[PDB]
Amino acid sequence: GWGYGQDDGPSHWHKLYPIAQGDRQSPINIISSQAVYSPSLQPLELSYEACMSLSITNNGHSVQVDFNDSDDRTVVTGGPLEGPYRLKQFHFHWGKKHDVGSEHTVDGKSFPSELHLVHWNAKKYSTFGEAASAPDGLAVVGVFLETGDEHPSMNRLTDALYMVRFKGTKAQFSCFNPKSLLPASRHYWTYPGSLTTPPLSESVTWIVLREPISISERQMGKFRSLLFTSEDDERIHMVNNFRPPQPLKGRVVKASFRA
Ligand SMILES: NS(=O)(=O)c1ccc(OP(=O)(O)c2ccccc2)cc1
Ligand SMILES: [Zn+2]
Repeated sequence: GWGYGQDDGPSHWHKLYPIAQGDRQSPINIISSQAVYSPSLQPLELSYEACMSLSITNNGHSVQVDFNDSDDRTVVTGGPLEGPYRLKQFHFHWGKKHDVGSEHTVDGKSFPSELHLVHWNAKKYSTFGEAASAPDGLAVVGVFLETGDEHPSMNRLTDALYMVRFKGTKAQFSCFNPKSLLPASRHYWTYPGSLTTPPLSESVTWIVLREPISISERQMGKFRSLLFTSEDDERIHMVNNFRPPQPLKGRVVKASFRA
């Protein structure tokens, strides 16, 4: 019952999921001058192995790469987190045109796309779904994408999109190391927030990396060639699959660096 169309888009989600109007909703506009430098935070480490990826799937709302999460070999730790969170999946949000598509914004600025690497507290909860209901359940690392030079590692993923263009299709996607989609800086902003798609549960520690990665226009275009629709429907391109900034409601944004 939800999507990114004119009738079922983010402005209407609250009609189905009242938490849409809650006190810790994501994404947000990060006002860099208002972020609080927090030097006691631990260094953020993304400890990712090369061959933990399973498949790539067009689920109707994004393209998502799922991971074997049955041990603690692909984890985020440090920064604001009290212990390791295992990577379950990553996916993207992007725009129709070149200058929108990210969910978080910085000082009002959007990026063409935003990557989400989605991690759960498996040491505490027995399932991703269970963790996704609890305030300390999830840790999502957000990476902005800008267009510029072609990203070599990205080719593997953008070349894979043809076969998952229609909603509900998937392909095997082995030995894709998500470390290859990270910037050379580990500086970040962190705040307590929510899933940015229903059920919009306020269960996420957001870690938005300060530095964007760059992919080419051709690469960005491959994402725009995905469809929201299945093989036998009128084609509707999967674009503008992002939720806009939500009210801060007096939450504190911390930063690992001085702006
Ligand atoms: N876009 S975001 O904030 O990174 C996000 C949103 C929803 C998520 O959960 P989800 O994959 O929709 C799910 C929920 C409950 C049970 C199974 C799966 C994960 C990340
Ligand atoms: Zn997301």
